[PDB]
Amino acid sequence: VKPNYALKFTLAGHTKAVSSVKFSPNGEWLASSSADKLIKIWGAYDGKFEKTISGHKLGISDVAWSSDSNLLVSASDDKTLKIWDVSSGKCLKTLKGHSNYVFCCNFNPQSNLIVSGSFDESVRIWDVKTGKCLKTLPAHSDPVSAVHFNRDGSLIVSSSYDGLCRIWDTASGQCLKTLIDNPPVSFVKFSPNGKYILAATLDNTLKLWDYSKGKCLKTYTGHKNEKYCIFANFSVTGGKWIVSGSEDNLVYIWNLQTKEIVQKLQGHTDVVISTACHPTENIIASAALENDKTIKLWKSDC
Ligand SMILES: CS(=O)(=O)c1cc(NS(=O)(=O)c2cc(Br)ccc2O)cc(S(F)(F)(F)(F)F)c1
Repeated sequence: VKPNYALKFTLAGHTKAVSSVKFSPNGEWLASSSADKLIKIWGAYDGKFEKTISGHKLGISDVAWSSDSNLLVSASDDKTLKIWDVSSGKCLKTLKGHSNYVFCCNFNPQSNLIVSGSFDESVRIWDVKTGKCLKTLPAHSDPVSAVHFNRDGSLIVSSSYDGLCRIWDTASGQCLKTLIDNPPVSFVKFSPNGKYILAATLDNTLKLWDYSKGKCLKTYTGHKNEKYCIFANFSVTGGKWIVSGSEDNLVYIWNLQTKEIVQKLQGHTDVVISTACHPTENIIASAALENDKTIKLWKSDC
């Protein structure tokens, strides 16, 4: 069994490299962030540009949605995060504390907390309602490349160019596990069931780990990833797929269990820096760097 993803829309508008794309939890919207300091909102099913959200002073590396699809958080080189009301475009809060670029961000499932990681090598946990920093974790010894809450928010996983992945107890901020040769870890996230973590390293390798056992369950290879923080995803709506961008301008799709490449999506004209999987439909969003600057939407039958 193989997917048959086909190009449906090319979304243009960002004026610099795109950095991240995320589908709203209710499936209705795609949000994109860019080095052009802008967030853009697009319709997930017709590709129609909806709006631009501006306010950050420098480029944006990441955006994430609240669970009710009403709020966005953005992480910027201006050392802040911003909480936005998607409906109004208004900045509700500016999260200040990091001493250097904020690279990654995420709400917890409750969406009362935000987790952030920064070039300043720290992970921060923030109160959505007040905008106050609740905890600062001395998480890593190099820039933090990704932060992600597990299925119920009990745990955070972080990745860093220092070569480490770490599991943190959200409530206490204590490091429960450190996964340890150490190529830079450019991305990480929890699996759908919360038992595994998917980590990308800058040696063209994706790895599925049982972090409790410290055992590598799966390895996915064949793509190019030696430089950039490139998101990876679990595709849960049809076939069980792993999806990632690549520095050879392609979208790679692997069979979760067999690790075989089942599809490569051709079309972008620069590094595919970010991919996202729609929560209910077999739809992928892909986004590329500044020779391209577009987002593409792809649809599969399975
Ligand atoms: C038995 S299975 O085929 O259902 C299976 C489920 C998981 N669980 S998971 O990664 O969280 C996950 C991924 C995706 Br995509 C969709 C749903 C989902 O639950 C992991 C594996 S493994 F990859 F660990 F054993 F090596 F093959 C196998």
